Amino acid sequence: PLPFFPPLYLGGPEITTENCEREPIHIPGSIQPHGALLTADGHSGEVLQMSLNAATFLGQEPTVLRGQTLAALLPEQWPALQAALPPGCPDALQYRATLDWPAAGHLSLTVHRVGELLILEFEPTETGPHALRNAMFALESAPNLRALAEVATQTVRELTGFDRVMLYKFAPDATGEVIAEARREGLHAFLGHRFPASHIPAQARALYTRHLLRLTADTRAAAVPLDPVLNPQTNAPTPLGGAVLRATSPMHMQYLRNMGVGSSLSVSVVVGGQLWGLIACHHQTPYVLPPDLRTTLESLGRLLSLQVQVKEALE
Amino acid sequence: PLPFFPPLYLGGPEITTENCEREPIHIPGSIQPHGALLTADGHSGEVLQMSLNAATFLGQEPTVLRGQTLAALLPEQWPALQAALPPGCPDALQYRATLDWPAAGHLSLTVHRVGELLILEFEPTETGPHALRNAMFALESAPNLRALAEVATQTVRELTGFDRVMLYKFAPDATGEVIAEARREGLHAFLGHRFPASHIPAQARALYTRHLLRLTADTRAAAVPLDPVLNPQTNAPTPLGGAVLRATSPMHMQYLRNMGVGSSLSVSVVVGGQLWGLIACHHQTPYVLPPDLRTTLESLGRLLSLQVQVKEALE
Ligand SMILES: *C/C=C1/C(=C/c2[nH]c(/C=C3[NH+]=C(/C=C4\NC(=O)C(C=C)=C4C)C(C)=C\3CCC(=O)O)c(CCC(=O)O)c2C)NC(=O)[C@H]1C
Ligand SMILES: *C/C=C1/C(=C/c2[nH]c(/C=C3[NH+]=C(/C=C4\NC(=O)C(C=C)=C4C)C(C)=C\3CCC(=O)O)c(CCC(=O)O)c2C)NC(=O)[C@H]1C
Repeated sequence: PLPFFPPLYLGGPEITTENCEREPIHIPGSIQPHGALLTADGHSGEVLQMSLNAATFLGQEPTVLRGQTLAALLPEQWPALQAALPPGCPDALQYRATLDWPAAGHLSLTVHRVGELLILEFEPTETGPHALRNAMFALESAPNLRALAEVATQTVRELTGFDRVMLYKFAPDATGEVIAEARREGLHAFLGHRFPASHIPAQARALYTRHLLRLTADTRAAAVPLDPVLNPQTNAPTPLGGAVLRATSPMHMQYLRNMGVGSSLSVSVVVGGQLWGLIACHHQTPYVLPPDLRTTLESLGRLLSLQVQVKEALE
Repeated sequence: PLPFFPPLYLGGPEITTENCEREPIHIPGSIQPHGALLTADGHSGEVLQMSLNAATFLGQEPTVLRGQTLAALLPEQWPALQAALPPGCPDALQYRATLDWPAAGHLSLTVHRVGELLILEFEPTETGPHALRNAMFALESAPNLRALAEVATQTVRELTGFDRVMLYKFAPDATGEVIAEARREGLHAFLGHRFPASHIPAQARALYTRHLLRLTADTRAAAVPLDPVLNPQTNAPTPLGGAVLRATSPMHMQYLRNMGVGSSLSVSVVVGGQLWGLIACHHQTPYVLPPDLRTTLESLGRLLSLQVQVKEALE
């Protein structure tokens, strides 16, 4: 991947189709507005950054949260959080808990660690695992790779109710082909369609080998900045590749709108450490898939990755 | 597997260590007393058999339930149940729902189909899937088969709190070896111990390739008969291999008591359709693992089966 541009907030250049592989998608300095995000020092728990919308979810102003400790804000979770994510743990490891809040439903908390920084995501949440347990029989009995792909896309559609679910396989030249598709009756088919490599550029493919699920809940929603935008530990951008709330590339969001997609989600299929493909999902309207369903999709992605490796070895 | 004896209730011979591979463990005509079981006609939903304890869980006498329809007893579930388990579906496929009941907690319903018979299990139930999602990173990063086994047993112990969790690998001669073990501090180690094939006889190993989880919740609990004991559709024994509530072999329950085990559970590890091993769990006291945790263990068993196949292929 040819070197990243600075983000727009550090004076970087505008993105065009001539340089899109240089967009620093991992450090947008902003989040999707269906949740809130805090970052905190990994030893002290001092809150270092806050999404500007944090008052809507946490009930205190961003500027008042800044500098407070997670021991003060989350006294019941802090010791567990800190034990679960020790220094040097994988940046994909998550601590999850459910918090009570004044509004309807609960608040889901998801935390991961990058270097000395803890990144906390808060999202409102008002049958999946057992449905997945059941689907494993048909995934196992699938006779070959294409049959497995067909079962996988139908299974994902059943779990999620997404309008369209595709298995998008990368060729060695990074072009893609839709090798299986489950879709709502009425929808035009992408099955068999092939696409240039530019649609999922090299830096995206690299990120997707490390952090295996990403989404855009509402393809017209404006991003919410982090404040301060730079991590004070480093005076540098905050890596958000491990946060589902990370703001999506505006170039990709424009692609999705042009395609008539209101909500998008994909899960990586990783085989021998290489990005083999994506389970790629669309909805016609905005849709926040709940955290527990996302966890189910992650698990299915891992299972599918392994089955692909096993079915491919039959050849 | 050399042919089954009739069960004791059809005049079959007593089991000894000279003939234990002939015990008809799949048709004990009885269940474990921590739940209730009904069987029903697969088209009409007519209740055909009832565990003698059914009044404790369902609030009507076994003899009064007999002949009533699932449309009458479970009006909210029957159409979904019937659609989920059509004639000829795999006998391992499950329909699951949660029912309200007068006592504390809920009643978990699990249904599967064998031939023209639906078998319904009812058990009281008052973090697992996400913990499994997390453990998949360490299972993937395990460098080889033994390391994977070590991670798997620790993971299962963390999910369940079982006193002992072993990976019990079968050799080609059906003898076993404990190749990984996670256990409570203080417990004597079985790591590296080898055991004759007789401890898990051929009919058991065969059943365990078809129905991948089984348990004994309380190794001193008396079984509860089914009434009538024979399925009226067939005038023959009711196959219970697909029911976790199935009564355990008394010979095995005696083995467990002799070993100081109060509760036992295992999950099959199946590779290329062959029984490779078991995740074998013990608790020192009785323990009913909740249905949702069992589902998580099934999912882990499938994942582990695939990882074993992939790690073994590195050789
Ligand atoms: C010049 C840059 C472009 C570009 C950049 C871009 N694309 C992504 C991410 C995705 N693009 C995807 C492509 C498809 N989805 C489809 O449905 C089809 C065809 C039917 C295609 C070809 C997909 C699946 C992704 C992954 C994300 C998702 O699942 O929604 C990114 C990275 C986005 C991010 O994670 O922030 C970027 C920077 N796309 C272009 O088309 C050109 C203009
Ligand atoms: C003559 C017959 C015998 C016999 C029969 C028998 N055994 C089983 C099932 C199991 N036996 C197991 C063996 C072990 N568990 C351990 O912890 C160790 C060693 C540390 C061993 C060797 C296991 C794991 C099972 C599976 C069930 C479970 O997980 O609890 C059956 C079938 C039981 C059923 O499903 O109804 C039978 C009939 N066992 C003997 O020792 C001899 C006397």
